[PDB]
Amino acid sequence: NSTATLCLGHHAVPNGTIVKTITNDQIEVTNATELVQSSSTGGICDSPHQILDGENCTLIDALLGDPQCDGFQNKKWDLFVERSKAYSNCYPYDVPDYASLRSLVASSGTLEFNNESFNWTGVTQNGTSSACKRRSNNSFFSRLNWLTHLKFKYPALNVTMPNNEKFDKLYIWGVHHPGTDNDQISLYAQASGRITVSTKRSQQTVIPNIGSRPRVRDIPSRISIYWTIVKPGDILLINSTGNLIAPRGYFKIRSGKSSIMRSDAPIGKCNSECITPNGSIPNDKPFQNVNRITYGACPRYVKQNTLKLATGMRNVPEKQTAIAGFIENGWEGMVDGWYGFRHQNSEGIGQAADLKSTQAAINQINGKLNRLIGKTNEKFHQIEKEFSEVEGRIQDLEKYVEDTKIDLWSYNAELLVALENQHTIDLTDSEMNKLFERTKKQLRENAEDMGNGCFKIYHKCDNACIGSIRNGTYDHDVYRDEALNNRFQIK
Amino acid sequence: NSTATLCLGHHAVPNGTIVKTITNDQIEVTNATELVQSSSTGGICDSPHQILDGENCTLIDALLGDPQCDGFQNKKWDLFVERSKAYSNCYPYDVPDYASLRSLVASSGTLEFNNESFNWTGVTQNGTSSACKRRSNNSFFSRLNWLTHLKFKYPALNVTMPNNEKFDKLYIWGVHHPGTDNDQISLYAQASGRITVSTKRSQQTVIPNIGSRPRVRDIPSRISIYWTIVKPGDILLINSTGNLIAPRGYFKIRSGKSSIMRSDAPIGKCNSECITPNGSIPNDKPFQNVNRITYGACPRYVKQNTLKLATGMRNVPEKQTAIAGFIENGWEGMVDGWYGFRHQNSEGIGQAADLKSTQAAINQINGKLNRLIGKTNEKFHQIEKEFSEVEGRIQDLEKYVEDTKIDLWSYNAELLVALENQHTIDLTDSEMNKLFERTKKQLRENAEDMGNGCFKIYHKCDNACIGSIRNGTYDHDVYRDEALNNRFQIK
Amino acid sequence: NSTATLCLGHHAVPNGTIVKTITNDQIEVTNATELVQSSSTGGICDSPHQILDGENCTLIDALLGDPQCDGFQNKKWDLFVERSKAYSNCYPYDVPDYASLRSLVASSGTLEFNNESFNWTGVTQNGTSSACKRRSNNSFFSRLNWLTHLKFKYPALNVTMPNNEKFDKLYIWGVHHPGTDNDQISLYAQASGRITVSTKRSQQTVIPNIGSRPRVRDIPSRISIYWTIVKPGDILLINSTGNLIAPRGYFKIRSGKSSIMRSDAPIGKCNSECITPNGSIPNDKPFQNVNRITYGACPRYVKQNTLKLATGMRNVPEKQTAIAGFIENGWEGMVDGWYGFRHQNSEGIGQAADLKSTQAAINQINGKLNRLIGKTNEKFHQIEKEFSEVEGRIQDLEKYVEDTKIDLWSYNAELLVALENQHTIDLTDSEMNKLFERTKKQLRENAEDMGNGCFKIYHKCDNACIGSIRNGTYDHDVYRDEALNNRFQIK
Ligand SMILES: *[C@@H]1O[C@H](CO)[C@@H](O[C@@H]2O[C@H](CO)[C@@H](O[C@H]3O[C@H](CO)[C@@H](O)[C@H](O)[C@@H]3O)[C@H](O)[C@H]2NC(C)=O)[C@H](O)[C@H]1NC(C)=O
Ligand SMILES: *[C@@H]1O[C@H](CO)[C@@H](O[C@@H]2O[C@H](CO)[C@@H](O[C@H]3O[C@H](CO)[C@@H](O)[C@H](O)[C@@H]3O)[C@H](O)[C@H]2NC(C)=O)[C@H](O)[C@H]1NC(C)=O
Ligand SMILES: *[C@@H]1O[C@H](CO)[C@@H](O[C@@H]2O[C@H](CO)[C@@H](O[C@H]3O[C@H](CO)[C@@H](O)[C@H](O)[C@@H]3O)[C@H](O)[C@H]2NC(C)=O)[C@H](O)[C@H]1NC(C)=O
Ligand SMILES: *[C@@H]1O[C@H](CO)[C@@H](O[C@@H]2O[C@H](CO)[C@@H](O[C@H]3O[C@H](CO)[C@@H](O)[C@H](O)[C@@H]3O)[C@H](O)[C@H]2NC(C)=O)[C@H](O)[C@H]1NC(C)=O
Ligand SMILES: *[C@@H]1O[C@H](CO)[C@@H](O[C@@H]2O[C@H](CO)[C@@H](O[C@H]3O[C@H](CO)[C@@H](O)[C@H](O)[C@@H]3O)[C@H](O)[C@H]2NC(C)=O)[C@H](O)[C@H]1NC(C)=O
Ligand SMILES: *[C@@H]1O[C@H](CO)[C@@H](O[C@@H]2O[C@H](CO)[C@@H](O[C@H]3O[C@H](CO)[C@@H](O)[C@H](O)[C@@H]3O)[C@H](O)[C@H]2NC(C)=O)[C@H](O)[C@H]1NC(C)=O
Ligand SMILES: *[C@@H]1O[C@H](CO)[C@@H](O[C@@H]2O[C@H](CO)[C@@H](O)[C@H](O)[C@H]2NC(C)=O)[C@H](O)[C@H]1NC(C)=O
Ligand SMILES: *[C@@H]1O[C@H](CO)[C@@H](O[C@@H]2O[C@H](CO)[C@@H](O)[C@H](O)[C@H]2NC(C)=O)[C@H](O)[C@H]1NC(C)=O
Ligand SMILES: *[C@@H]1O[C@H](CO)[C@@H](O[C@@H]2O[C@H](CO)[C@@H](O)[C@H](O)[C@H]2NC(C)=O)[C@H](O)[C@H]1NC(C)=O
Ligand SMILES: *[C@@H]1O[C@H](CO)[C@@H](O)[C@H](O)[C@H]1NC(C)=O
Ligand SMILES: *[C@@H]1O[C@H](CO)[C@@H](O)[C@H](O)[C@H]1NC(C)=O
Ligand SMILES: *[C@@H]1O[C@H](CO)[C@@H](O)[C@H](O)[C@H]1NC(C)=O
Ligand SMILES: *[C@@H]1O[C@H](CO)[C@@H](O)[C@H](O)[C@H]1NC(C)=O
Ligand SMILES: *[C@@H]1O[C@H](CO)[C@@H](O)[C@H](O)[C@H]1NC(C)=O
Ligand SMILES: *[C@@H]1O[C@H](CO)[C@@H](O)[C@H](O)[C@H]1NC(C)=O
Ligand SMILES: *[C@@H]1O[C@H](CO)[C@@H](O)[C@H](O)[C@H]1NC(C)=O
Ligand SMILES: *[C@@H]1O[C@H](CO)[C@@H](O)[C@H](O)[C@H]1NC(C)=O
Ligand SMILES: *[C@@H]1O[C@H](CO)[C@@H](O)[C@H](O)[C@H]1NC(C)=O
Ligand SMILES: *[C@H]1O[C@H](CO)[C@@H](O)[C@H](O)[C@H]1NC(C)=O
Ligand SMILES: *[C@H]1O[C@H](CO)[C@@H](O)[C@H](O)[C@H]1NC(C)=O
Ligand SMILES: *[C@H]1O[C@H](CO)[C@@H](O)[C@H](O)[C@H]1NC(C)=O
Repeated sequence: NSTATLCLGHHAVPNGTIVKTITNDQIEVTNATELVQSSSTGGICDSPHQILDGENCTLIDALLGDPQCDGFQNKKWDLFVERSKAYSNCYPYDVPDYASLRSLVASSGTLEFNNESFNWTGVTQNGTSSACKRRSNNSFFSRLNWLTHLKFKYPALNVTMPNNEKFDKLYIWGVHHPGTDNDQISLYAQASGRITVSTKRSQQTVIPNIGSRPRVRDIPSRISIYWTIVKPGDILLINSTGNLIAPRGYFKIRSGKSSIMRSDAPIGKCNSECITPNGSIPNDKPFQNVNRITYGACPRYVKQNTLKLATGMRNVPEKQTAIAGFIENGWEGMVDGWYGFRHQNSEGIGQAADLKSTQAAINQINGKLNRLIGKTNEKFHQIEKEFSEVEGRIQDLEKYVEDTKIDLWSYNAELLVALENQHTIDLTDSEMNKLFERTKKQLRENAEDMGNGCFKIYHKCDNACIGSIRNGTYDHDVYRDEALNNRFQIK
Repeated sequence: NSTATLCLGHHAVPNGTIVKTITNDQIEVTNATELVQSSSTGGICDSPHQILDGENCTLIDALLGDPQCDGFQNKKWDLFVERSKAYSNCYPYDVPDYASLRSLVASSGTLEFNNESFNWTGVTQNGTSSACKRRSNNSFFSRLNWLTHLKFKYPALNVTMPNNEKFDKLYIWGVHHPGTDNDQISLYAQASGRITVSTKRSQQTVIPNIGSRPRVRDIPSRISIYWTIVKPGDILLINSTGNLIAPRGYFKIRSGKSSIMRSDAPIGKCNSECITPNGSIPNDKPFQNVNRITYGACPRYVKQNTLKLATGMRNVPEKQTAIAGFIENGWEGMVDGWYGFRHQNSEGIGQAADLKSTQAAINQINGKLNRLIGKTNEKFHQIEKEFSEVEGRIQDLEKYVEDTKIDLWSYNAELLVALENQHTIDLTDSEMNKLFERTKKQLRENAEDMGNGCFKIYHKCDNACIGSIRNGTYDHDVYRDEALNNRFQIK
Repeated sequence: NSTATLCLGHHAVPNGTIVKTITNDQIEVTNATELVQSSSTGGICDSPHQILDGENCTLIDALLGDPQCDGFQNKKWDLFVERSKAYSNCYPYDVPDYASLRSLVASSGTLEFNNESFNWTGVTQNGTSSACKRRSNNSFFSRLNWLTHLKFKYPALNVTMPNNEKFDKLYIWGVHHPGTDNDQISLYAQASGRITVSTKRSQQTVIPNIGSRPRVRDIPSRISIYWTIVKPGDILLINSTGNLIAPRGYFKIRSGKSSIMRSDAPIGKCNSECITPNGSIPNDKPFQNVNRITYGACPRYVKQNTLKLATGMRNVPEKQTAIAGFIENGWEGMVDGWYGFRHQNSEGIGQAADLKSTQAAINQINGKLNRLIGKTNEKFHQIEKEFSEVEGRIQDLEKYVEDTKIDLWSYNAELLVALENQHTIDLTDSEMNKLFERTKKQLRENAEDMGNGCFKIYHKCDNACIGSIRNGTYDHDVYRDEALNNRFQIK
């Protein structure tokens, strides 16, 4: 009756979600999204990375050429997957610095092997063992050559192999440690002596040590495995009087992005960029709590099992019953916008969404989602993060480096989400305040602020008039005479 | 006279404290609290962690069973404390990879030892030395067995010990390096030869080397110490023709949270969660500058010696002498609240605190104190961070890892406190501004803003009227006629 | 005509720069500065750090005393620079743990050597080789002493050297591995046997191994290099029957801030605190993308090639043509301040800068520049970050530590600049808003807000009157009668 009411407000939802900001440990917002990936399918997807499932073979078994690993010859991988069931089924061996040879072959990503014609004049080649059956016959590691006496002579070997290629050569070789003095004479025709394998830049001398070790697959002897990398222009020289498990050639050694992972997860026909030992995981989220061991474009590992990013404003219940604006009060009935107007005039009570303010909030929230979602970075060969044996110093360092990293990332994640959520609350509160201020400024002296997010408009203000305010075309001068008379009247 | 004044304000204190924010390198606030712990009592509290004071013994001396360490037999610890006065008082020895054996025993946290009956048929057991006195008699390491010839024979040993337990066994053994060829024959009846200690998964061969070393406690000979871990289902095999310092059994090897620390701090009868080499430190603060070496629930080490967290608003002097509000002006006389009202009316000049605004600020400050104070996390065995010898590569890495970590934490601490302090200044400024806005809205057209944080109320406004404003029950309509007449009058 | 207009505004520039904030991926500001150093001069400045250019010598070659390195005797450095052209020109050698000896000498920063008189009674000293020419004559490493038989006898050596100094001694020594059994007898008069070098705290036994290696500078033999540090109160004991390459004395070993760097950059006569392999770089900026390898007071390495810090407000085009204020509108014509006033009155249209607001913004921006610019911290000897050989485990860890560090710093840099830029936008927006509010408060009921950052002043307001508003001396009471009549009139 001679006046109207115009309220500014924002939506509210019946099912809000709790997030953390800098101001509040817990504040309910209209919507949020999870930033920590905590589930895996449980399978390793065979795309888009080239997976090599080791099955019963370790990488080192496949390198040496254990008969059950013959199918692996010359294969390449992005990721070699080693299974806990894996077992050796040839001559018992050890590798001093096993972890390093495993790592360097894993990182190279290839088992490509080129045979070479070493001059083994004066000895017997191709020694075999019942401990290493191939197609039901006594055999040996495919890539190694067990040399033994010929006619009870084993003349001193002094054998050369130049690298005349433009790439490096990786040589794998070994030293046989016989169980008894009888086996030594029976195999090499003389007492044990050192083996020296050298290049222009390196030398390795190894002493065969006769003696029974506990039997493994009925064998009390051992082979110790060594490696030598030979550069272009360098030469491999092998010097021995027995006990030599000779190379048959060299492996290519490449550089690139290959690695190795211990997992029992099945390999599936599917496509996922991020692999963990638990299986492939989606990489849309910036963080994950599935496993510290990862390969590919992966979220970063954090300790938190959930971090919720606000994707809407503060959620505020509608106060119980005269229309009312945003002051301590959301509008559950506003479903076509985030901010808007309610009015009361001669023609009834109405509501309209404000598109500009709503879109400004939505655009900014989508902006931060764009920075955080689907933006993971790739990592490849790293360090080991689980250990089956006690080792002391080096392992203490590996563990401390990883613990240190995870705590720093977990801190960055916690702070980032608290800061972003505070900013979301601030920017959404700000759109509400700006809408209110813009309206106040249009109305000039024709309205008063009622203190509840509403204006009392001191003139008849029909539907078109209200629309003019909402649309930014209200001309205050048209109504000012009427309004000033109504406002400043002695009652 | 026909009008009143109502001012909004906030407290101020005579003794404020300087903090850093994002906006200001130095800003005075009413109160602050220290976040960096920089003092220790100087003693290690014997509760709640199980402390083992090594006194004159290193952990390795206590392991081997140096006579002065007999009291340590079978003890466990959370933290083994090694003293700089510690010294060896038995046969001179070295441990290749001493640091790793020390670390693995420290982390295991137990000296539990189980004797076993090795079959040493054909040799003399229990060799003793004047360099290792026990109760004034020639003796030897309690856990080791010095075998020597019997009737001038030392038959080849080939001795086995199966692990039929469900847990791992740690074996400690040694190789004696005699000073002279005479001692070799006198002890073992024959020239030196290798010792091989093996399992199904490992082998270690060690060569005794005869020769004088510089005398230590009058002994030119040495013992070199080795270790072997034997898994359930595996077997220890010892193969020797002399120079064997044999094990008498095995140590349990456990996993858990135990460690070792070098400190000369006395042990006290007190209770503290965080231990450093300088002594236990309180763990209420999130950061500390006492020592990078810590054990237990400890603040994080940072380089800063002080970081002050604001726990009150900006501290603003009261301007010198008509009442005045918060614009460039604090109220030292307001002692029962942080924010409030001063008024001038017919009945005098009065002050009242506003509880709501005051409590809102206090609650939020207490919130952040709750996140930061008494919330430290536990760490246990880590890496070494001080070194008595020059070593090169591995030590360079250990040092770089720790330096890297400390610089990253020191940065996080600096940023966190600057951000929190900025937020405290913002939230306390905001409570003042909201109080002023709420008041302005109640007053409607009955008052004007004087620009100094005060309103000129254009009607008679007695004590009850002022109280109604403060209490949120002022009805502007009652006074509007009077106020509009006073405001809009030709003077 | 009976009224005036007063607009508040801020400057704008024709050539703004894009930065990133928390709110906007891209926002144009009036000015910015680069925080990532991405160029080097290409030369290493010889000041203020003491540089030692290795030229054709590695540090280890200079240590041993290869003839071409004689000029390096006893020199010290802060930074030893090793060139890729460097080559050895003496007897072929290897150093087991080369990387550690290189590191410990590099970090010590001195080649100071003190000769000592070892008692080599019974052997020939000063062996020479055609592979190691000095001044066209057969020679040998300057710091080593090749002992050979005397009259076809080489009596067992058992030689002592006490450390009676107050500092540690570094001894470098070697073992000769002859190409053939003939050379062994010709040099040492008997078959090879072990060398033992010991102290009270350490022992090292090395076995000479006869055999041809591939010829290097026509030599099939090798020398293997070892080192021993002897403490005050300890004694060096050398025990040998041949193959000993003896020390002539000891190196001082110091602690301090020295290091070593691989670079081919020329050394220049200039002064720069920060050295990288690409050359010295300026250290004004907090970050750099030139090289992860640094020495001295250096910006921190990050992955980003640019991070722009805002040093001015948001840059907003001037809207096209009645004066207008800051609402969606900058003033390109304001060149003597950042914020100001434009007015329209009886005497024309004028502009004046507001010094206070302008200086408040400038001071705060200079504050953050002061924290970020010219504030780098020094680092010295670190870890290696590039590798010429494949090694496996230890190298994997070194690489992972550095990758981890760089990713954490790159994250901190990205967040810091986004936060600072958001704060700059906020503080500059705030100065504009405060200026507007201060003005509004002075005007009281004499003006209305037109919604475009301008006031309509409802009285005649001449140049002095406008000046009084700008200067903060406007007395609203003088004009209130006139203004209220103009505002509240029936039109
Ligand atoms: C609460 O917040 C969420 C993030 O803003 C939001 O999830 C987003 O929803 C959209 C639409 O469903 C998804 O986008 C999809 O839309 C196109 C349409 O053309 C599809 O073709 C695409 O496949 C695309 O996936 C987003 O993926 C999704 N974003 C995230 C991070 O989950 C929810 O909708 C919001 N919930 C409520 C109740 O409002
Ligand atoms: C040193 O001690 C070792 C452990 O006692 C011993 O190894 C054991 O040797 C026996 C006999 O060869 C093996 O027993 C085998 O006996 C028959 C022989 O026909 C076989 O058919 C069976 O397979 C049966 O296993 C043990 O297996 C073996 N024990 C271990 C742990 O390896 C060495 O022989 C001894 N060495 C010397 C040089 O005497
Ligand atoms: C300045 O800021 C400090 C942090 O807000 C504040 O210190 C806090 O003071 C309280 C009360 O003295 C301490 O809490 C104690 O109160 C209960 C009462 O039931 C005692 O029973 C407990 O023992 C408890 O310790 C807090 O410990 C203390 N907090 C911190 C972090 O120090 C100061 O009081 C403030 N100073 C001024 C002048 O206002
Ligand atoms: C190789 O050289 C070593 C150093 O010269 C030498 O060690 C020294 O041996 C002497 C004589 O045994 C010790 O001197 C001791 O002399 C009397 C003997 O009755 C003792 O009562 C005293 O305690 C006195 O110390 C030295 O202590 C000892 N020096 C060191 C540094 O250990 C070796 O004996 C030599 N080795 C051979 C095989 O000849
Ligand atoms: C845009 O932002 C830049 C940072 O605010 C600013 O650069 C700064 O400019 C000053 C003045 O040219 C330089 O300071 C120099 O001034 C004294 C005068 O006594 C000289 O004697 C000194 O040598 C000193 O270098 C600053 O060095 C410089 N700061 C930085 C970080 O670059 C630009 O001027 C600004 N550009 C525009 C167009 O406004
Ligand atoms: C073991 O095999 C080695 C490689 O075949 C061999 O080394 C080679 O020795 C020959 C002959 O001494 C060297 O050839 C040199 O021949 C004349 C001799 O007058 C010299 O003037 C030339 O400089 C020419 O180089 C090879 O250089 C050398 N090859 C390598 C790679 O070092 C060893 O001699 C053999 N060892 C034994 C004990 O027989
Ligand atoms: C390396 O090869 C050389 C031969 O090229 C070996 O030297 C011969 O060894 C035999 C058997 O011990 C001796 O009878 C000959 O007199 C040696 N020949 C020469 C020319 O010296 C040498 O033993 C091999 N080395 C090793 C460690 O196996
Ligand atoms: C390991 O033990 C075996 C015996 O079980 C040793 O072999 C005997 O050694 C003696 C003395 O050298 C010889 O006379 C015998 O002929 C060997 N017996 C057999 C069955 O071969 C062997 O020496 C021990 N090994 C070590 C390194 O000590
Ligand atoms: C270390 O020095 C001692 C002498 O001080 C050497 O022992 C002598 O060695 C010779 C030659 O082998 C023997 O004939 C003598 O009988 C030994 N003398 C004594 C007193 O035992 C010993 O060989 C040297 N050790 C090494 C590894 O070179
Ligand atoms: C692996 O070994 C198991 C156990 O011997 C065997 O049954 C299985 O068939 C093997 N798998 C492959 C792929 O060879
Ligand atoms: C993944 O495997 C690790 C290692 O066994 C386990 O700790 C973790 O709970 C697993 N996570 C999920 C989501 O399966
Ligand atoms: C736009 O403005 C006009 C008045 O100029 C108003 O009547 C109309 O309803 C407005 N349209 C909308 C969609 O708000
Ligand atoms: C430790 O050794 C010192 C020096 O011999 C001795 O006086 C002290 O009593 C010893 N302390 C213990 C606890 O055995
Ligand atoms: C603690 O001990 C360390 C190491 O000696 C020393 O640097 C530091 O000053 C000590 N700190 C305190 C508070 O005693
Ligand atoms: C509460 O409001 C009444 C007026 O309705 C006022 O007079 C009274 O003083 C107020 N009480 C307080 C404690 O401010
Ligand atoms: C380094 O070696 C090269 C190649 O022999 C030589 O020409 C040059 O003069 C040498 N430089 C110095 C400084 O000795
Ligand atoms: C510096 O050298 C490194 C290593 O070769 C190279 O990657 C980088 O591009 C160089 N940077 C500059 C600015 O020259
Ligand atoms: C200062 O204030 C006076 C009026 O009191 C005004 O007329 C004068 O122009 C002002 N000066 C400036 C520099 O603004
Ligand atoms: C092993 O070498 C022999 C030469 O003795 C060669 O002819 C043969 O092809 C090889 N044997 C096998 C089974 O590959
Ligand atoms: C050492 O072993 C003997 C067997 O020779 C045993 O009887 C005795 O208990 C042991 N000696 C000591 C002092 O413990
Ligand atoms: C090497 O030692 C001899 C003693 O045999 C000494 O006189 C001479 O100075 C030394 N020779 C050289 C070339 O320095």
